[PDB]
Amino acid sequence: GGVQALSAWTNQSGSTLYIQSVDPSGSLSGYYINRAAGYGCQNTPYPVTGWVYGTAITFTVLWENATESCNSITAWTGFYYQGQITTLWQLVINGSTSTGQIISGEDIFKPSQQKKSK
Amino acid sequence: QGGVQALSAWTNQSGSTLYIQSVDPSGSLSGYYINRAAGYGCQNTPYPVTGWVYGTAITFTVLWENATESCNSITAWTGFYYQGQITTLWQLVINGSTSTGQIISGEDIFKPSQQKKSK
Amino acid sequence: GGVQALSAWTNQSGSTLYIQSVDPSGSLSGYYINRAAGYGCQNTPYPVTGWVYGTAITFTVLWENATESCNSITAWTGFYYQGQITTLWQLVINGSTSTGQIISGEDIFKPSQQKKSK
Amino acid sequence: QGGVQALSAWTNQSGSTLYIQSVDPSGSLSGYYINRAAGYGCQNTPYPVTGWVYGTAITFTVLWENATESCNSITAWTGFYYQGQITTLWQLVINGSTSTGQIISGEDIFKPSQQKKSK
Amino acid sequence: QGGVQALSAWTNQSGSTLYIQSVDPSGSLSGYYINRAAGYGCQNTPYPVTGWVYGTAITFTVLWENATESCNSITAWTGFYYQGQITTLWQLVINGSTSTGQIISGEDIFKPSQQKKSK
Amino acid sequence: GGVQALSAWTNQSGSTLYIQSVDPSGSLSGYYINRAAGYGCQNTPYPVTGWVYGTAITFTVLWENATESCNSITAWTGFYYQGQITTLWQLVINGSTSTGQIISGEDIFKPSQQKKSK
Ligand SMILES: O=C(O)CCCC[C@@H]1SC[C@@H]2NC(=O)N[C@@H]21
Ligand SMILES: O=C(O)CCCC[C@@H]1SC[C@@H]2NC(=O)N[C@@H]21
Ligand SMILES: O=C(O)CCCC[C@@H]1SC[C@@H]2NC(=O)N[C@@H]21
Ligand SMILES: O=C(O)CCCC[C@@H]1SC[C@@H]2NC(=O)N[C@@H]21
Ligand SMILES: O=C(O)CCCC[C@@H]1SC[C@@H]2NC(=O)N[C@@H]21
Ligand SMILES: O=C(O)CCCC[C@@H]1SC[C@@H]2NC(=O)N[C@@H]21
Repeated sequence: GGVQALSAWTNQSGSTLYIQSVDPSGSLSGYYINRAAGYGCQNTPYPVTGWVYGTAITFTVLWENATESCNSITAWTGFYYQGQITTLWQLVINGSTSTGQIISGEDIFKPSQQKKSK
Repeated sequence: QGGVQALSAWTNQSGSTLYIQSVDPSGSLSGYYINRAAGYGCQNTPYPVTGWVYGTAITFTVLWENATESCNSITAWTGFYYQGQITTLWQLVINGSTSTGQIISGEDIFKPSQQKKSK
Repeated sequence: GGVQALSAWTNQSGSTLYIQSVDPSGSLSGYYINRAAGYGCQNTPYPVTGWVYGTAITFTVLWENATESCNSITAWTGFYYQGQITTLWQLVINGSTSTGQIISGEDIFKPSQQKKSK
Repeated sequence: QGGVQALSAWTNQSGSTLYIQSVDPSGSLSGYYINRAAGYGCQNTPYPVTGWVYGTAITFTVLWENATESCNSITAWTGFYYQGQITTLWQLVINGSTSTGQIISGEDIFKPSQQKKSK
Repeated sequence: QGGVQALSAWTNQSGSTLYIQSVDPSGSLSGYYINRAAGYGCQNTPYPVTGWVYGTAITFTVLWENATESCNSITAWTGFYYQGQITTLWQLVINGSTSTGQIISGEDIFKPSQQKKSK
Repeated sequence: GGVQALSAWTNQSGSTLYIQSVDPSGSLSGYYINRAAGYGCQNTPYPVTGWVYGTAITFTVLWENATESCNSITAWTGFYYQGQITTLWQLVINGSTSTGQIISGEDIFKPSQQKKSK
């Protein structure tokens, strides 16, 4: 447990980051399920791009999937430290007109370990 | 326009959903499957899809390995868009198999889901 | 000899799968030469996408290259076992209207080993 | 057309420039940052950008590691195109950090640069 | 339209063929080469092409390594589409070379092949 | 020091190749800064694609970035030998009409090593 290729992280509001691939250049690829009260784009998967560099991570999701659109983007900035990813996020809405319309917060993502099945 | 687009979602009768994110010019298909089918591994979490669109023809395959749950298998669907529906035959192979007889068969019919473009 | 990145497999009807790349996520990339009596899209290369997971493999080719089109897609499902990939395939034709128009069969791909030259 | 295009370059007030090479259909953004900001590591060499465009919304993040100079950090900008300008808030995390308080904040306003299509 | 397209095939006078699968918006070229040139390694099997289109300008390079046969070399062509033809100069480098004098030169002229869109 | 993923090479005319990624198939990805007297498309980054195979390398840049266009492509062919990449390059201009309009030359790229900072 650093920040692995094929890891799953769940924040305090129930949402989950599926990192499926971190290539050698540090480039990240995954998808996000939002379960956060009061927000759109819940319960379906959206694509994640970002970067990893040691314990440092950025990732950003576009809120336009096949089932639902919220005309917005989020970008987390954060770090892996003692079994958690602690992040600060910023959310722009399309058509915004000042940095005052940008919404801010903090998510602490705790891991979930890989079950085997069938 | 109608048919198999980028940014289209399709739910089968077992309640599972194919999220098509992207179709290249190439034909290349990329997306997520969420499995919600009674009796199976790997439900309620999303898994990567690769495949191919060609008018109404479509293949797409899912690797059952994400970071919350793995099922040591791959499914490949093969099908066509016909009447506001995608009609597929699927085959499912389990890691370690030694006989084609161990490859499992089914049929899924995917109907378009409700795009709710609002916050 | 598992199912390798950079391997070449030739079925009973003479056709050949060139797997050039299997990334760590298991995602497969290659190209197919069809030599199967009675079929279109013979003797030129078509692109392959698929997945590998242990000895389990899917791959699918679109039958539209630069020289020739057959308005169809094939998808194999199969497994590596004692120096062979044994597969069942299904072929849709664009504009199909029932699952009865879908053609089925079995290919056993045997390997070929890498010659050095110049 | 105007707005956030493929093949558009944007210089902030510290004199740094975002080179946008490609926006997919997807929304996906790919490009280069050259940092020219007084006081920082990793100036005058280009670094990879990933991110996202959505009308006037835009995120983009830079990994400060190319082969001439590395700074053991990532920056993520978040912003919008408004009046022939992209207005961003950035956050910067250093490898090894243990407190959100160590994440650093700023604001960049990027104005379009001069495209000189000639040899 | 005519010129260097996606989904275009081009055979040179030695009988070899460039299969262009995809040109991005970017300019990026992706495809297969089959070498059919008397006297060489690596014939009759397909090899990956990367490169670049820019109106009538075009580079494209082939790595001579697929799973049936490898030749420990790379070829890079450089050329232009002019009169229903692509006219190229190629350079070929062998792994292990120590002198530019060991880089080999030729000229290929590729004429469009016959697209037979039927089953 | 072979030809690495994450290496930087600077030729005799001051230009620099940033190789950020060489995948296992040998496929190369990077970007070029031109500092060569008498040429367009100086001082900004252009995208590189190519191939590596032992000490053999090809790479090609399209001269169309966000800030400046020169309606041209270059392709180097060359090899790594005793801490240098020695190359021969060929430059086509869009709309060229004979192989006589194609410009030729030789670049010897010497390495630069990775500084740490902040
Ligand atoms: O409502 C929207 O515009 C799209 C969904 C936003 C969800 C936000 S992103 C930051 C925070 N973290 C979550 O897990 N959900 C919310
Ligand atoms: O190996 C497993 O059990 C997990 C994947 C199985 C889900 C199958 S795939 C075909 C069928 N159609 C669905 O919607 N789900 C099941
Ligand atoms: O005729 C077509 O529609 C396109 C070519 C189909 C070739 C099929 S795919 C399954 C089988 N395996 C081969 O090697 N060739 C045939
Ligand atoms: O870690 C470092 O010092 C190197 C990168 C810092 C450059 C920063 S990122 C945000 C700010 N805006 C710029 O244009 N450059 C600085
Ligand atoms: O190293 C080898 O011998 C295999 C590749 C050589 C094929 C060359 S590349 C340039 C020339 N043009 C062709 O059509 N084929 C040859
Ligand atoms: O002027 C142009 O058409 C675009 C820039 C060309 C620069 C050439 S490419 C070969 C040579 N090597 C360099 O470093 N610069 C020149």
